[PDB]
Amino acid sequence: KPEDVIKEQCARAKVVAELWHGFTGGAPKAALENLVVEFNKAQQGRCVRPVPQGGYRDLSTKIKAAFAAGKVPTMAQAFENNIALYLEAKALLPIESLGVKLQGVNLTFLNAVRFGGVVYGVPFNKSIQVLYYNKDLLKKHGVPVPATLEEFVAAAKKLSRAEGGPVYWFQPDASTFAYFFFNLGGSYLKDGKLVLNSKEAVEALTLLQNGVKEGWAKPITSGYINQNLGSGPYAFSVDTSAGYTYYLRAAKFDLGVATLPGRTKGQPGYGLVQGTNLVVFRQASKEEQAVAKDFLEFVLSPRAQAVFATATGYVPVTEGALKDPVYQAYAAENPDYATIVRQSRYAKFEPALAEWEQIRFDILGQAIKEAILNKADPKAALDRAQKLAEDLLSS
Ligand SMILES: Nc1nc2c(ncn2[C@@H]2O[C@H](COP(=O)(O)O[C@H]3[C@@H](O)[C@H](n4ccc(=O)[nH]c4=O)O[C@@H]3CO)[C@H]3CC(O)(O)C[C@H]32)c(=O)[nH]1
Ligand SMILES: [Cl-]
Ligand SMILES: [Cl-]
Ligand SMILES: [Cl-]
Repeated sequence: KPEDVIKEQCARAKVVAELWHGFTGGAPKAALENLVVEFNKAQQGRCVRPVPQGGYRDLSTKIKAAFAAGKVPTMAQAFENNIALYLEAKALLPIESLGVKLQGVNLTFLNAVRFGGVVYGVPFNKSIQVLYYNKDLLKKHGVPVPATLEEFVAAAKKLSRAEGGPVYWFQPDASTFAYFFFNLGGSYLKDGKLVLNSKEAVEALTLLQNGVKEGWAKPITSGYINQNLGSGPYAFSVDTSAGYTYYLRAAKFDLGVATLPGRTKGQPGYGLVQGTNLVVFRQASKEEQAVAKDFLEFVLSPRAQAVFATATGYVPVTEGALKDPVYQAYAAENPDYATIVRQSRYAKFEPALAEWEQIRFDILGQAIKEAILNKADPKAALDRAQKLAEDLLSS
C-alpha cells in the first residue's frame, strides 16, 4: 500500500514537504502516490508527504483555514482561480524563483498560471473534456460518431427514439454548461465584466433543458456519470479525460473516446480544461522549498508525465512526455491517448477570479440545477445568477 511506504519514508526524514491534494481514490490517487514513492526513494533524509483533504472543494476550504491557522503545506493542487485568491494573501512563491525549468511545458497550461507575467503554478494533472461514447450502441443503429453540434443533437434524438430513453447523459453543472456555452460562441468576460446571463448562456442552458423535455438528454443527479452506467441506454457524455479509467472500469459495453463536436467540421469543439496545478507556499522553509523544486522537476520529467498521463487520462503537460518511449508504446496500442492530446489543442478556461470557485458551484451551478431539475426558465435562472454574482463581486 503506497501511502504506507510513504509513511515509512517520511518517518526517517529530517525534512518533509506536505502536498495537499483532492484525489479521493482510483487511478489518480494511485498514480500520484506511486510518483511520490519513486521520488522519495531517490532522496536522503527528505520526502514529499501527500495529504488527501477530500475533494477539490474540501482542499480549498482546508487551505483557507490553514492560512488562518498560520500552518500551510509546502505544496498544494490549485485551480487558476484559487491561485488568483492565494495571490491576494501574497502566499505563493514564484516558480522560476525556485529555479524550475519550464521549457517544453504546453503554453496553453503555462499561460493559464501566469499572473502579471509571473508563473505561480506548475501544470501537473490537467484534463480536457472529451466525448465518451458507447461504440456498441452507435454501431447498433448505424450512427457515426458526431463531429458537429448539429450532428450530436440529431444522433442523440435518433438513438433515444430507437432505445426508448435519453442517451445523452450529463451532470447539470457549470462544467457541462461550459461545453455548450463555449461552442455556441459565449464568453464569460465582456469588457472585463463577468456575465452569466448573455444570450449564448441562455441559448446553452435552453438546449440542455430542451434535451430533457424532448427525451434525448438525461440528467445524472446522484454520483458521477460513470457511477450510473448499466441502468438505461447510454450513447454519449461530455466529461473530463481524468474520468477515463473510471468509465473503463464501469462500462459493460465497448467504450469510445472522440474529440468534441464543434460548430463545423473544420475544428473540434472547445473542451473545458480542469484538473490542477501545483503551487509552493512562501511560508515553507528553504529546505522544504528545495524538496518542492526537485519534486516539481521530477513530475515535469518526460517519464513521470508519460506514466501519470497513461495511467489516468490526464493530458501530458510537456512536449517531452509525447516523445518518451513508455508514452509511445501505450499510444501505439491505445488510440484514446492521441485523441485526448488532440482535444487538448482546443481548450478553454473559466475565469481566474478569486471568487470563481464560490460562483461556479453556489451561483451558476445552482441556476443550471433550477433550470434542469425544477424547470426554471433559463433566462430567469441566469438573471438571478448574474445578480447574486454582481452582489458577491461588489462585496
Ligand atoms: N473546487 C473546484 N473545482 C473545480 C473548479 N473548476 C472545475 N472544477 C471541478 O474539477 C472537476 C474535474 O477535475 P478533474 O481533475 O478533470 O477530474 C477529477 C474528477 O472529477 C474525476 N472523477 C473522479 C471520480 C469518478 O468516479 N469519476 C471521475 O470522473 O477524476 C478526477 C480526480 O478525482 C470537475 C468535477 C467537479 O468536481 O464536479 C467540479 C469540477 C474550481 O475552480 N474549483
Ligand atoms: Cl439494461
Ligand atoms: Cl447489458
Ligand atoms: Cl433577486
